[PDB]
Amino acid sequence: MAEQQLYIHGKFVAATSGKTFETINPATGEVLATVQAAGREDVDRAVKSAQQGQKVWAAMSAMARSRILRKAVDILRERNDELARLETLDTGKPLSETAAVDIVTGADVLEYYAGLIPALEGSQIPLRDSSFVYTRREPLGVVAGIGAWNYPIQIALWKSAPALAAGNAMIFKPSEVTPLTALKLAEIYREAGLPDGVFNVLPGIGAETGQYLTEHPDIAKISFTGGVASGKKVMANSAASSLKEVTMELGGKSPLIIAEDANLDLAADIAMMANFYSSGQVCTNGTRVFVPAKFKAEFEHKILERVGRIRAGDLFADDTNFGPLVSFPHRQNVLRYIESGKSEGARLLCGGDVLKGEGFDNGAWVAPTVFTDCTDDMTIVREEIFGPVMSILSYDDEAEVIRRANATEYGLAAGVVTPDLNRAHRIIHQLEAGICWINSWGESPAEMPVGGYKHSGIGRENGVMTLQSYTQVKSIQVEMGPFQSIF
Amino acid sequence: RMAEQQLYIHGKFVAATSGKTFETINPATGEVLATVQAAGREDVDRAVKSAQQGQKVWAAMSAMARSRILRKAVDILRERNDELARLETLDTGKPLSETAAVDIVTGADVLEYYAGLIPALEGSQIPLRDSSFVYTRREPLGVVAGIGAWNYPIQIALWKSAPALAAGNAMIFKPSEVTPLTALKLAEIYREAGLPDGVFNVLPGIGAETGQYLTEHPDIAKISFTGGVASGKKVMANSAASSLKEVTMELGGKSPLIIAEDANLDLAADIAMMANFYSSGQVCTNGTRVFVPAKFKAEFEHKILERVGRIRAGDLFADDTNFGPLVSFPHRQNVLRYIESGKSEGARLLCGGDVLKGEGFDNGAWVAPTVFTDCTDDMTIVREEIFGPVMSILSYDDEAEVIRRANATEYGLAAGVVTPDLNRAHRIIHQLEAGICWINSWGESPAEMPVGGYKHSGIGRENGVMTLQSYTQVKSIQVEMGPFQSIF
Amino acid sequence: MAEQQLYIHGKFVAATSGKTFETINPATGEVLATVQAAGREDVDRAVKSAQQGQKVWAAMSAMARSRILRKAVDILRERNDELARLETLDTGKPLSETAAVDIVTGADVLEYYAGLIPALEGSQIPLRDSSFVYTRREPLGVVAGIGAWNYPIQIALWKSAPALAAGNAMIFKPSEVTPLTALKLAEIYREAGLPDGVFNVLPGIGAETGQYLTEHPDIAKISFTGGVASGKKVMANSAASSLKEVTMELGGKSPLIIAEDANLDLAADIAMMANFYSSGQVCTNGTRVFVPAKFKAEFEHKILERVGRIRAGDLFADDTNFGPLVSFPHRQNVLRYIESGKSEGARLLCGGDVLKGEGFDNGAWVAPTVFTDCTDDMTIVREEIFGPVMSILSYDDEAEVIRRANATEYGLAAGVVTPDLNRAHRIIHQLEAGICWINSWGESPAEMPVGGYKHSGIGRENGVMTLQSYTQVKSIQVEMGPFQSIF
Amino acid sequence: RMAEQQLYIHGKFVAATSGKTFETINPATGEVLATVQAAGREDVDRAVKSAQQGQKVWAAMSAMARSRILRKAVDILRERNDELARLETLDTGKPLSETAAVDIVTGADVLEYYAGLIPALEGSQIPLRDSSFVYTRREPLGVVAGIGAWNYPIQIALWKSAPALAAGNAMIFKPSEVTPLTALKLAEIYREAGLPDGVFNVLPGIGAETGQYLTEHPDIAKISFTGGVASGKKVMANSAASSLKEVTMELGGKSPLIIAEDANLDLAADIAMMANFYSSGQVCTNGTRVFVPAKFKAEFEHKILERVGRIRAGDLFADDTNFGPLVSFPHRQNVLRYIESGKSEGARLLCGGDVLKGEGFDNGAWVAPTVFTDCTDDMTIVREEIFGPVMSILSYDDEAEVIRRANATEYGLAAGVVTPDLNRAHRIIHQLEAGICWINSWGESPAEMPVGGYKHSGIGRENGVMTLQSYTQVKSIQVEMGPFQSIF
Ligand SMILES: Nc1ccn([C@@H]2O[C@H](COP(=O)(O)O)[C@@H](O)[C@H]2O)c(=O)n1
Ligand SMILES: Nc1ccn([C@@H]2O[C@H](COP(=O)(O)O)[C@@H](O)[C@H]2O)c(=O)n1
Ligand SMILES: Nc1ccn([C@@H]2O[C@H](COP(=O)(O)O)[C@@H](O)[C@H]2O)c(=O)n1
Ligand SMILES: Nc1ccn([C@@H]2O[C@H](COP(=O)(O)O)[C@@H](O)[C@H]2O)c(=O)n1
Repeated sequence: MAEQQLYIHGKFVAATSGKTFETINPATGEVLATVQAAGREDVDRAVKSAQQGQKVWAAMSAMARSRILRKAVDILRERNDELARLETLDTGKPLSETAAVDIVTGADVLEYYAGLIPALEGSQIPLRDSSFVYTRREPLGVVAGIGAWNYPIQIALWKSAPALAAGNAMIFKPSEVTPLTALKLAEIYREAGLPDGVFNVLPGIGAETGQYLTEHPDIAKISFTGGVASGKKVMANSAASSLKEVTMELGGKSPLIIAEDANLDLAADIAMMANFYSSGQVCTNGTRVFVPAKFKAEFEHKILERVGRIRAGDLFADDTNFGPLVSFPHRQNVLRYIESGKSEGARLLCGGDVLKGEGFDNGAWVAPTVFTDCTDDMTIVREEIFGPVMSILSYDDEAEVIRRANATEYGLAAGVVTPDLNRAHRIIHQLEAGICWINSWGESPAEMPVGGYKHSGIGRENGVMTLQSYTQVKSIQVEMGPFQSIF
Repeated sequence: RMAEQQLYIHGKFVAATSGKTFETINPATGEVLATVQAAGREDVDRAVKSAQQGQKVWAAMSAMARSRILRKAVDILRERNDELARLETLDTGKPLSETAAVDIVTGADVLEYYAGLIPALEGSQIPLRDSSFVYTRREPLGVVAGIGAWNYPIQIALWKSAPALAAGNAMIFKPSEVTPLTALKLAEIYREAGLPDGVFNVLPGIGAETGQYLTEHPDIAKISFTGGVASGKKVMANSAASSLKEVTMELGGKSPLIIAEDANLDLAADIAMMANFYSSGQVCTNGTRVFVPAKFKAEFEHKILERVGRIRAGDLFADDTNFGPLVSFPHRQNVLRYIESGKSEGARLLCGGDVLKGEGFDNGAWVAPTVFTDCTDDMTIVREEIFGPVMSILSYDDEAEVIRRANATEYGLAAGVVTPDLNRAHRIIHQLEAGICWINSWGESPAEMPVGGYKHSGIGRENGVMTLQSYTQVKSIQVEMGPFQSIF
Repeated sequence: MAEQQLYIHGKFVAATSGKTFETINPATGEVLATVQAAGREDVDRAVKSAQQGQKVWAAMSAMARSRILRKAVDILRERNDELARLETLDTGKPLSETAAVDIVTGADVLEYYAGLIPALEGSQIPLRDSSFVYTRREPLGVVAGIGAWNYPIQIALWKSAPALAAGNAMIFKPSEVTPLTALKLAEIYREAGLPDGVFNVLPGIGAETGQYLTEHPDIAKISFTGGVASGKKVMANSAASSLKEVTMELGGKSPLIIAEDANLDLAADIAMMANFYSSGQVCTNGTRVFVPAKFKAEFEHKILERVGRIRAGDLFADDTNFGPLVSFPHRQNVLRYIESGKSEGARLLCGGDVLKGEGFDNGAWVAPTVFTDCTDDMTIVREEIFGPVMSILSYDDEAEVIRRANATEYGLAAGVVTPDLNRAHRIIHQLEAGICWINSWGESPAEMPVGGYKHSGIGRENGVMTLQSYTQVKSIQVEMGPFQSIF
Repeated sequence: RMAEQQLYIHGKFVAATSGKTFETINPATGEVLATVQAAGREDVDRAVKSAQQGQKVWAAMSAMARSRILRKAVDILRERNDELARLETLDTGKPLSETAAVDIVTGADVLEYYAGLIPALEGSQIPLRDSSFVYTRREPLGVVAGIGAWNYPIQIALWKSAPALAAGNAMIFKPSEVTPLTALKLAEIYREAGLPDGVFNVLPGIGAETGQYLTEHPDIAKISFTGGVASGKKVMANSAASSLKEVTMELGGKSPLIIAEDANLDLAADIAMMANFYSSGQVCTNGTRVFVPAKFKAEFEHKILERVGRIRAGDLFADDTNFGPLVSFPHRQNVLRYIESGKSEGARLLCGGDVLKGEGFDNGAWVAPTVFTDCTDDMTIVREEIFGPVMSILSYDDEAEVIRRANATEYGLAAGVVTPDLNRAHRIIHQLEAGICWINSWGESPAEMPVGGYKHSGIGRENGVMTLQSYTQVKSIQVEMGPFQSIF
């Protein structure tokens, strides 16, 4: 691939920063492409382009906007397999995942918001015969989205779909680890008829390009997906610069509670899907699995059985369902967590090492890893690993497990396995998390708002509420009576 | 003098463990109203633990049980309106003619409004397929903190605490160090109304310490702040860096008042007066850039002079007084520096511009009502919020021009237009970059109407149904009744 | 008491019909009172009064209306016991019910709507830069409620609360069987500050006073509670006369489904409360109880045990929990249904006869009655009895009981008893009823919309939606661009 | 000539078993366009069992699957716009200049609108206490019936079927016996888009038989009817008497157009023209009572006559034709009876009042554009809907008077005001008793905007989000997780 350029105002354009970076294929170590990095002057160009495109976009009818987003949806469906293969090359996720999930659910959200544009309404409030109020849900203007590397094009769609549907232009910065699919999406939008400037894509690094966006005085909102620490830095700079509105989708340490009446085959299946999809690189993963003491030994055997069925290998093979981690530096961090678990006395049930042999020595592979006999003070239990590392924790009673599930600064997701009507709702209602699954894990419908409690996030994505949160309310009073001054 | 004022934690007054105190002054006389204890770091932690325990009791009650308790507080506030207004006048220097008609009346209106909406707070249900559906809960945030400003102390305490409590939260409120007294009275009223202990705690103190300890505390889920634009940026930064708190910010503005070429100039002048000189100019939404057509500027200036001459400064408890001192001598000094900036930058002084002198004024920080004209967009008095009684009059030629100039600011709080024309009123208002827009009026802020700033003037909103919802957090719950399939 | 008069424009006034009727105390057979009947001229006077009052009422602020309704609530709480005693004399329901339910839940709904008045808002819809639409939710004007006799004051509150909260005036006609508490409510409203004419009460008979209301050209909506047959007459006349909006809360034959995993003590408690409260005179009663064949014998035993604890007697006694039927003519109809059950081959498990002895010979008593071995073709199974008659039906599988529960023209309520998460939601989602209870029966929160599918009703009561349904939408387009004529 | 037209049941054309047929006439020539089979009792029974089967398949699909199928129907309607418009012109007599720009365009706009809203159709969740909560489902009604009118045949079929299908129902549509042809084309288009067989069935026939059989059928859950005020009352009665069906009714009106004393009279004249002579006056919302201030009446009359003189009747397929014949010869007879009453009751005829004559008109149901003035509130032409091209001009003196006279009617469908004044426009409109109100325009009916009548002009609404919800029924579900308490 040739020097990948910036995408500004409906065309690829060379960056004026003079800086570049490389994205690596995590399966081979090869350079996928050299990518231009947006400089401070490039960000300002992108903002002025976005201001001009947004005015055209907002002036269109609601249904005209809806039709253009729907054309982008149709193109995404057509190009699913091509885009999935590129995503696999950039992220290391198996094609069996990227071709079935990444673009499908990204497009599902764009399709959803495309249809809701005409339903975006203000309100009207009578005060008295001589005065009333009405409100408008106006675009914020130019907004910025900052993506993460685990679901690059899905995240770009989940941020840009409500932003565009609400009448804004978005400047999107993909993660430096995985910048390629965002640039393809930018071409797809314009091909669908999106006006020039409404979706600009600026590859770059967080310390420079990301910061230039968070500081710009004419960007009205920042939406960020990433780690808890990076989020705090982003939200601070966005505030100190121009008091921007903020959305944050950060990591978690989500609990999966297995009830005493749970079927352990189902619970083990849910625990598997909550830990080893995308090689464990999912913010919502149920990485603390609480199991009753009386069932723990049997559950551990059922986990070992299923871990043995995991099929690592060629990411383009049909039967491969486990990939390398997104990068070699990230594998290093995941390995440090694994060593921490060993040094603190957690019992390694399986995995714990890199994969070796033909087809693995050149990739950032980590074996599916399960620790058991875990306790609430362990580093692997307290901190998000963002790798394929399950922690199993024994518990005795329902009140106890609720307290321990909630005793964390994280708040993203949670789940319970139980056939009992009262227990399922009763437990779920007490858990301090924004995304809660009963007898399942991971499904995130376009209709369902998702985001974190406590340190796991600010605001929400998806659902009707996220379309409204990309508008700002203007209240208008019409006074038809005589105005009275006290002077 | 009043008795020494303590912290209010868990349904009773309690001594601070900081060992620190400050004084609140009567802005009209300079006398010490009271010595006030300042909450330390340990006091904030005690307040948070009290709030956590109270919130659980409050949230477990029925919706209508909560509604009835807030309504009892409303009834008390109506009965004690005049007494609370007199205290507010002593602490702020605002005339009783204002405080007895606006401050508690509109604060209680918002509490009364939210009290009735508690039972209407609902989540959603979304079918996915025959075998699965989603439902959502609007759950309390938990413990939230409000940080008040000094210009409308008890109104702000009510506008923040009413939706927070109605949504099932406990709130720790920190009043401005300038004006702590009515917030402590409000805490007693809530308890008398039946609010569980800990649900509304009040921590007087100074911003550098008590305010910071609240924004840093790991177990406070949301900060709501009212104040200046600069102070706002600092609060929002500390709230994010510490524990990623949800935030609401109601900051200042430089709001434009646009007088159309077809406006009646008596109405326009009355609106401009009320948009600049209420509460002695100490109002975030004031219309401090008055745009008038060139052809009408001379006549408009004359009508402003007539009305400014009628402003009545004097005894703040007298019925005919409608203008008070500024809240402090340091704040007046800043307003005086802006006025001197207007003179040196070439704006024409139409009236006022000086401190008030003589018996009854020497002990207060009074500034005469001030009007500048012949102003231009580059002047400091036109670009920056003064927060004093200083009107800037700007001439303009055409509608496209005035919309551009009205919007060419980092502020975004309020705006208004004066015109009898249907098309012009809606057409102009729709293009203005502000959250609060008034047509042929100024200042009215109904409990139903969400209010807040665009751009640097704010984050989020207050009042209206949406502010009840914004004090909850959404939990989405998927019920999967079909057999779960694992790909491993 | 005296000769009960009409209530028009804030005062008691003599009827101009020249006609009266009597309401009987169902416990003694004695005449409680003679009540004047509103004629066609009385209805026209009530309507003109309502038009005048509604204009005053709607011109008030929203919070002014809220406070007045709240004062009525405070009065109702204070006079709960007094009002309940009057209700017991008129209806025959035990004081243990009327003092705990009738006024309490009537007032709860009024209290609920009082608080929602300020939240009643229209909408605003941008079309293009030069045109927008806004809507107003305007009062209907004058509406009429026609109450039933089983819950006289509760029904008066449930109809009048949303109607008044929406800015309307209501003319209320109580059932001729039970007119007394409705007149008390009219006094309470005026004492609370309700403008004269906003709530007028016209006692009379359905054949005359009710028909005059449904025919009046200046009444905008009729809300009716009663039997299915009477409802069809009312809704037709409302259509033929002036095309009125209509709400109908009619009877049902609601199924109670006991699952194979149900606790039979719980199922029996639910079945008892679903059949014998208010002596079986409740539209929502679960009068078809479906029980699995394998448990039928045990369930019947548990029902008989609980039936033996039912305490009929002095309606003002604390421990009395069962009363006479509302009238002797109604008892005659209930007895005919019981004899049909006997003759069609249903097995009589208990009851089936009037009660005899000192204190019962003078009242319209029917013993708690249970039939079992019932089949879907029996008259007692297909038709609403509106008396204390439980029908127990055996079933074998889940698909069958859903088909049989739904195989009816009625659609009011339904319920299931089961501890299983999937079974509770799965079954309830398939039942064709508007009011569904899981592991409970009867609770009707002010927040919860209630009403019938199929022949059991039109529209809903309670919930936010019922406040909205007492307004009518006006859409207003503001065209700020130049209008183009093609002529 | 066209082939004999059959019923459309379960995804295919099928012969009626009634043994009866009727003819639809081309109103421009008097010729038979087609012979059309009429559905009997048994045909209606068969259509219902088909609809019951199809609805189950349709409702079981996901929301977005339903959305995509309706969007494909939209795409076909856009592609086939001109062909469908030409057929509508043949059946109705409306000029192609109208049908190709409005009828299918706005019909498809509403289908497109509801297609996108399907995934947003949500129930509610209500917490009661920690141990119990309520949630609601918005379930399909099942099989619903739509009964169309003849003035906008395919638009009405789309406005009724779009929310009904989008909400998960099947609809059986009966077109007017006057204009059955475009509804049958719509049924084929729906199937081509993937609509499951049975979800949209079409039963041509006459009101006394096919219409009544539908309103009486026990397994139809809701009836939506558009037509005349009298026919509506009969439909609503039979629907109640049979099985207590939910009802929607869009009936006629006598809508007032109020010209204010400050109105520009050219704008007022253009609005009045569009409010009276579009579709040859056959529009339920037409502004047939034009209220003009006395001081402007003579001049207003002159501007109306000038614009009436520009009306171009002729070949309905010509670009410049903008006026057509009435839909049928019996309908012209009724319009002529109303015109004669206006003359006999003393109203002044300004123009028109007779049929059009000559080559190209003698065989069509033509009535000249007609304007009466000096009208009074007691005249038959002022009190009753004519549904032809007859404008009544009424003088007035003051605003209170015209509001009272505008409202002094049993009709309530639409209304409008012409004024440049902000206060006058909103003030007057807020007092008018009509569901559809236009300020400085007439006739536009956005898919987003609920429309329907006050008083005798209707029950319920069409279009907007509320109409999607009104084609569902609410089920409230209480989950009790606490121990149930029996008093027995
Ligand atoms: N929830 C998470 C956790 C980590 N990450 C990514 O992994 C990197 C390494 O993780 P930490 O910086 O959290 O140690 C982050 O900088 C970020 O790029 C993420 O994108 N989302
Ligand atoms: N919008 C504003 C602006 C200023 N202020 C007050 O004024 C101070 C700023 O100093 P001056 O207003 O004296 O220039 C703030 O720290 C705050 O106490 C406020 O409370 N709200
Ligand atoms: N659901 C029901 C059923 C009957 N009823 C009353 O009972 C009458 C008919 O029932 P009976 O034939 O049992 O007397 C109705 O006209 C009405 O007065 C009622 O008010 N609600
Ligand atoms: N609003 C209206 C008024 C009349 N009509 C049609 O006109 C008929 C009434 O006869 P005339 O209109 O020919 O007088 C109705 O039965 C109906 O076919 C309509 O479809 N909509």
